[PDB]
Amino acid sequence: GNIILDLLLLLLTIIYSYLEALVKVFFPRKRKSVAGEIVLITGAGHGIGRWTAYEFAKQKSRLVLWDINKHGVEETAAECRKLGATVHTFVVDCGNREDIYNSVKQVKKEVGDVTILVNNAGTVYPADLLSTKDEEITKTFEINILGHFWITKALLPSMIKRNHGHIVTVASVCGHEGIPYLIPYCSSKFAAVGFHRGLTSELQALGITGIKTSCLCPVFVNTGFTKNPSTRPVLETDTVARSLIDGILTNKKMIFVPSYINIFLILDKFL
Amino acid sequence: VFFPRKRKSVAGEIVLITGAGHGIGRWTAYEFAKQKSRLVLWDINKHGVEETAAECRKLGATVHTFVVDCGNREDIYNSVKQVKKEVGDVTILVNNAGTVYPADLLSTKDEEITKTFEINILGHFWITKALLPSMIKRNHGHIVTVASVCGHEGIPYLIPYCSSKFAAVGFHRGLTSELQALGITGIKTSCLCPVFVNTGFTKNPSPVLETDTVARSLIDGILTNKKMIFVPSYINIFLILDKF
Ligand SMILES: NC(=O)c1ccc[n+]([C@@H]2O[C@H](COP(=O)([O-])OP(=O)(O)OC[C@H]3O[C@@H](n4cnc5c(N)ncnc54)[C@H](O)[C@@H]3O)[C@@H](O)[C@H]2O)c1
Ligand SMILES: NC(=O)c1ccc[n+]([C@@H]2O[C@H](COP(=O)([O-])OP(=O)(O)OC[C@H]3O[C@@H](n4cnc5c(N)ncnc54)[C@H](O)[C@@H]3O)[C@@H](O)[C@H]2O)c1
Ligand SMILES: Cn1cc2c(C(=O)O)ccc(NS(=O)(=O)c3ccc(OCC4CCC4)c(Cl)c3)c2n1
Repeated sequence: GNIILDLLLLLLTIIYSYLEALVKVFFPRKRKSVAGEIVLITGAGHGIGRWTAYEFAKQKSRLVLWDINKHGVEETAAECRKLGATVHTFVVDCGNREDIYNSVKQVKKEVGDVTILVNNAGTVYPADLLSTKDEEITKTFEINILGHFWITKALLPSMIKRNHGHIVTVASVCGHEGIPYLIPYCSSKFAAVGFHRGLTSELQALGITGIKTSCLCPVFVNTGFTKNPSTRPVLETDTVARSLIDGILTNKKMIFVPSYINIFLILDKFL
Repeated sequence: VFFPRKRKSVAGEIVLITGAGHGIGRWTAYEFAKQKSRLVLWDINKHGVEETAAECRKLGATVHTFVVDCGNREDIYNSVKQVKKEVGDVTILVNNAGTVYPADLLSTKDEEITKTFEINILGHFWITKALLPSMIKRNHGHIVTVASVCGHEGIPYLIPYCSSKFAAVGFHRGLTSELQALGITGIKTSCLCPVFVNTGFTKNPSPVLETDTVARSLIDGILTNKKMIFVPSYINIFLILDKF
């Protein structure tokens, strides 16, 4: 019975589909080049991080990959090398502040000064507020938003000198609206969306032009991060990476995946 | 305006208010004392929270104070057991407490960022997590998350603060959706989102509201069970225009 009312939403998503693809062709945004840039990607051992390193390797960039999974990040670097990119990896606990700072100095003593940051890394512990463990909540924030500050903080001094960079904050639709069982996770993803919103307002207020900001906000991505989605599309690992590579190149502030989820958030502010 | 929202009574309820030694917290305890509530105040400032309780007592309310570091998890849990061994089971929570360290991302201290999150959102999980089971049992409560317009859109110099306030607005939104998904009706949620309030929290504004005006907006939003208490109410249409 509920499927009858659901066709109104289905018609508006196909309405946005032709409308968005018409703007991407009729009056399209200026695509830039990321060739020879120092692109650091945290959580690049699998999924959205792994396929972002594949997309940057296609653009002829200088990759630096960070992860806790030594094997996973090494295998991503292996397939990024098989594309022609210069790739150098480091096993970094992207939630630990003293490890991040320790590895930033090794990045400058080996690769140089990072010019593009991809704060992809994340952790999820799906449970109701009363069954979630305190350690899980702490680890959620430590990786999803606290860690974003230390990476951003250690690379921004150099991007400020050169007035050239790009801070990519990878968050989810759980940064625009909360879902059940993921309250600690949604709270951290909302914080990530606000950190990019404040970074964008403060970069602008300080006269900084050269440093752009992009925020990836997709729905369920088939990566194994969780088991099944929360509500009745499941984006693929590679489809999301193509959306992120295309959003960084046009310098878009909010990369919604799939884009129509912007009109759904508009309708939320009408009760 | 024509047929406006149903105002409820909060008389005889157990209202816990964190960060109630001054400003938005102090004037919320004054407004609840007017509503004839049983009050419980938490703060790090022993003198400030005792003086709020003193003026709340001079109104007729029964106020009990506890000096609690509302950012420390083991202190919060330790004091929740003292709240149940003295007052009883809390029925209304006011997550007011907050800390701000106004600076650019490169001049902010790491300790400041840590303390920002520890008070503004990490602390909001432990107090709610410990007061929620009895509320769940009784199917009656109200979780008030005090956030700022820095939870809907980021401002310069307050990036660590805006990041935590956004998290508070999302915790409220996630809690709301999960409360609904689990069949719980009796537990309502309100989120206070005002602009610059003259309290001395921050030196200069980012209209500028007064200490007491914001407290009246919060007391009126809890009584009508409104999910988003924007102060002032029109700042909702300004956020709509931002997505254009
Ligand atoms: N997959 C989804 O359903 C989905 C949807 C929207 C947004 N996202 C966001 O994308 C990110 C990851 O998604 P995914 O599907 O690529 O996940 P994934 O589980 O496939 O891979 C994430 C990677 O992060 C790494 N990582 C985790 N904790 C780390 C830490 N402390 N230090 C360093 N590396 C660490 C893991 O080793 C892993 O390789 C998260 O920030 C998440 O919020 C995911
Ligand atoms: N005042 C504003 O400009 C403004 C605007 C919007 C939202 N807010 C929100 O209101 C809250 C406080 O605003 P205010 O004007 O009432 O502030 P205030 O500085 O006047 O008082 C805040 C109170 O919180 C207490 N507190 C701080 N850290 C604490 C801790 N670790 N444990 C226990 N108590 C602690 C302080 O002792 C103080 O009495 C914050 O959550 C803030 O984000 C304030
Ligand atoms: C368990 N689990 C983890 C998920 C993650 C993740 O781990 O990041 C992201 C999305 C999920 N669910 S979803 O894809 O079904 C979905 C679709 C649409 C949405 O919102 C649509 C908008 C907001 C109102 C209209 C939203 Cl919030 C969610 C997830 N489910």
